[PDB]
Amino acid sequence: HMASATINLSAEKQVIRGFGGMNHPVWISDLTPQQRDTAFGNGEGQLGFTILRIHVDENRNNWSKEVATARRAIELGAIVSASPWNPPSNMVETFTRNGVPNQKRLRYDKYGDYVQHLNDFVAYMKSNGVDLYAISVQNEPDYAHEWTWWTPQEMLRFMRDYAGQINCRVMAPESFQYLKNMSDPILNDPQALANLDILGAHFYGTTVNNMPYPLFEQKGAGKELWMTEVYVPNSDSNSADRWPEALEVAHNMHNALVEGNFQAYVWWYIRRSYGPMKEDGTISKRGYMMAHYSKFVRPGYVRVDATKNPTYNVYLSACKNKKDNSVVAVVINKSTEAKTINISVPGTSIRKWERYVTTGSKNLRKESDINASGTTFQVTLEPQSVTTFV
Repeated sequence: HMASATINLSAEKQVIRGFGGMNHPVWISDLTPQQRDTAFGNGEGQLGFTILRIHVDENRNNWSKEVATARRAIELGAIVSASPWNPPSNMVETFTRNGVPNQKRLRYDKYGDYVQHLNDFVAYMKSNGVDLYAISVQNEPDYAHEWTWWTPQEMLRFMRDYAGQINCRVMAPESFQYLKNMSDPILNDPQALANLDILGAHFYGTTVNNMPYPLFEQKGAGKELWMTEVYVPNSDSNSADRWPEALEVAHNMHNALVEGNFQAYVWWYIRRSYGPMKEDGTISKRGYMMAHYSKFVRPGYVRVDATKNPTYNVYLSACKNKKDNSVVAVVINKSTEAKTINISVPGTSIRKWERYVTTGSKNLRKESDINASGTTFQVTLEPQSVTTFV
């Protein structure tokens, strides 16, 4: 009868870097002081985010707007990465792309000037107490109808010949859909690869079959792998509490971690009516989905091999804390029926798991402890739920 899963604590996969979202105090309102605490603290009623993404404004007169939120995030334990949408206008030119005129690209004679712009941003933020973890070449170079386009070859030239001059970790290429044609040239060129620090990708329309990346398994030693922007399954206004729709967020995170080996998962706007924090500053259902990972799977934990889909509609991931060999398992049950799983964790000394459960009617509710029979933990997952075992 009963479905089984095995967590193999000896089969280490990616080290987790963290989870978070975007602040954009030029396009929308900045996080307020209270919201910064809710986002980046890990106390009760807080999301436990450990990554803040910000934008690099084309107008340096806007850079000061980023500082208060970025400082507070770092103070609360987060790291900060920054992505540009456009270069300063004096470095851009127009061209026609696939018959559409007036599209923007970085002038070929301004690649060095663009390095200086990025370095100026890094230095400004450093002077203001914000030591950026990484800076990106371009947000969505391959979906730039409303910003600056880069072909795979333009991105390659920059990565190969210019990016080594950036005074920070370099992130690229942030394809809108993790399209490998944007990143393959970087990985296949030794100098471009040397100048890369973080392979960044977005997940808009990315299917599970497109989440593995064999070339990155081959060439990515010492590089980090970050999913730096998504919202799922939509950006509908006032959607963040929709249930069971919100389960798609947990499922997408599961997929990023287990199918994509991603070390970081970063939402779009943190505070938004379709985001993890609602406009009233409280956590949405979509936010609790994130929290099932972010509050528990802390930076430096390592994902381990575990049966990922032990029965239909059930999805399992597991990460280990190397300081004490404890484990955090996040288990999604999308079924309308309860599901009982026997989870084997050979070689663990752990004998008790605590658990926190979210459904349509409760958020991170602490439910009864699981007691192991030897190294096997039998669990029954409520319908349409997420459970974190710790």
